[PDB]
Parts: sequence; C-alpha cells; structure tokens
Amino acid sequence: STGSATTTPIDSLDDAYITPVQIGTPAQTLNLDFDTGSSDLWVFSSETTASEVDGQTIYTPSKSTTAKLLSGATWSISYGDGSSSSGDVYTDTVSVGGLTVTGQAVESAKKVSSSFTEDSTIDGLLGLAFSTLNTVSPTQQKTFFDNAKASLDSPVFTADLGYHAPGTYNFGFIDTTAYTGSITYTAVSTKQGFWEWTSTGYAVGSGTFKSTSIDGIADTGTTLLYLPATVVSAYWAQVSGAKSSSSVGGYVFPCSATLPSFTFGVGSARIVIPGDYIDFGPISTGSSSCFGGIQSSAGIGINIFGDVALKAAFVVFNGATTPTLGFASK
Ligand SMILES: O=C(CNCCc1c[nH]c2ccccc12)Nc1scc(-c2ccccc2)c1C(=O)NCc1ccccc1
Repeated sequence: STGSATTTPIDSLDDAYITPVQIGTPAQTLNLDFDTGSSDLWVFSSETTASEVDGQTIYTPSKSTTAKLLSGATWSISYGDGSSSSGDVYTDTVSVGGLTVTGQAVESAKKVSSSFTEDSTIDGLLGLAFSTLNTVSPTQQKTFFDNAKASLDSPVFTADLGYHAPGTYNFGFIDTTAYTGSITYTAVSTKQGFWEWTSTGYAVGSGTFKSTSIDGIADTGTTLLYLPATVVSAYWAQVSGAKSSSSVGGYVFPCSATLPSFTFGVGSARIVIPGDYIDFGPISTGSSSCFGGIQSSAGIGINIFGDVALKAAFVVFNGATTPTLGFASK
C-alpha cells in the first residue's frame, strides 16, 4: 500500500504545516502537524477542557463506531518551548492520503497549553519519530508509520515541504518526479528516538564550504534551523546590521536586508537554502527588525534541521531495519 497527502503552511511565514487526517468511522477529518521530532498522535477532542479549545476541529470518539477506549492508558508530553498536552487514549482507524491503519492509538487531549489553544489551525500532532519516544503509559504505543510499515510497498515516508506553498507527505514510495538529480543517503542514529544524522558541513552565501561534522535531527515539527553558535555567527556576520537580541530571543536583522543563502552538506552532496527562506518577518507588527530563520542551538542540547532546512529538499525517511535519511535538491 501507499498514501499521499498535501501539507499546507498554516500562515504566510510557514510557521508550521498541516495535513488532513481521517480518524474514525464515519471519518472525522482533522488537520494535524506531522512531526518527525515526536512520536505521539494527539488531537483536540470532545474531552478537551472547553476553555482550552479556540477554533480547532475536535475528535469525538463517541461518534466513531470503530473507536475503543484503551483502558487505563494515559499520555503526557511537553516540548522545548514549554508547551504541553495530556489526556487519555483511544484506538481507532486512521487514514492519511488513502493509507489506512486500523487500531492506531489516538491520544485524546484533556488538557493543552496556551500555545496550542492559540493556534486555531492545528488540530493536533502526528508523530513520526521512533516509537521509543511515545509517551503512552503504561503500554507504549506505535506511531502511524510503524503501524503502517509492513503494509507499505516500501518502508519509507517522504517529506516535500513547500516554501510559502503546499507540499506533500508520501508513504510507501519515492516519487521520482519530485526532486532533481540524485538522492544522497546518510546514516541515522536512533539512540535518542530521533532521525539523527550528521551533516558534513556548511557554506554561507557564495562562501567556501567548511567541512565539519554537525550532528542534528531531521525535524518537520520545528520551524527554524538551530545550529551551533559558531555556524550561526558566521551566517549572521554576512548580514549588515544583524545582531543577537536577548530581549527578542535570537538573531534579528534589518527588514531592508537581502539575506544570503545557507548550504548544508549531506555526504558529498549540498542542499542550498535560499536567503528568502531565512526571513521570518517583523518581530512585532510594523517593526523594521526581522526575525532570523537560522538560530543558535546552544541552549537546546541538540542541533535541529527544522522546516527552514527541510523545505529546501526532498527528504526520505527510510524506516528499513537499519534506518537512513535521504536528501535531494528539488
Ligand atoms: O519537539 C520537537 C518537535 N515537536 C514540536 C512540537 C511543538 C512545540 N510547540 C509547537 C507549536 C506549534 C506546533 C508544534 C509545536 N522537536 C524538538 S527536539 C528538541 C527540542 C527542544 C528541546 C529543548 C529546547 C528547545 C527545543 C524540540 C522542540 O521543542 N522543537 C520546537 C522548538 C524549537 C525551538 C524553540 C522552541 C521549541
């Protein structure tokens, strides 16, 4: 089997992408944020504290003839911004772009933090990191991809995120029309639960390429590119008037600037992120100070190849017995 679904930016900045997901019988369609940096499929629901729902579409398990309460199971997650959600668990039929998994754990939120409440366009998350990170207790659950894998024509999914435009998530096949040249594959470590790999270096603009190993994760659920302070300083040094602002929370630059591209290595191959991808707009409405899309990972503890990086590529998440990652230009 295979599936194919369009993923759509939630706003003009590409702050996140949402993909429609069918849950239950009759289908309930929710717009989920596909997240290769976590492993829980959690949704706004009929159980969510009413004051914490502000425009989201909710999953109502009582209206699904295939929903079953996973007795005694609970879940609780928090992320690096200090956002969180928690609740109980149903199993139900979940379909993505024509690919159906029966018996998928659907984590129904009883509580969500303010950041999620305020994002009316995101109805939940669909995790695609390794199932070792799933938070359900006392019986850990498998991700959608893990449940689908053995049914897929090939044990892969691909992320083809657009820049200010829709893109695609495919399951079970590689669309050879969606990229240019070749896919370069690189090794993955699953030890932290993530699609963790090592970039071979970087370049700023038309600058010479620096060969250096940069370990990080391929994370569709993180907006920006978080890299070591040395690398990030070298980038912003090529932007007149750019500075790191502790009051704003990172590197800012004059909105009148033209940003240089950023290149990262994949083996002997190179992926170029155009400068426009690195512009995240005014720090506040009407400001002439713009927020940068490349930021330091120094307080995080891991480097994160988020959407700013991934949207410059066609990315293969290869879930074979030894997983790997593939990158192609497009
Ligand atoms: O959690 C994910 C992917 N799920 C995102 C869900 C989500 C969290 N608010 C959301 C809001 C909307 C949609 C999805 C999400 N990736 C990872 S691995 C390590 C960190 C981390 C650890 C410590 C410190 C910082 C990052 C994160 C992280 O928190 N990224 C987002 C971020 C990146 C930079 C700064 C803050 C948060």
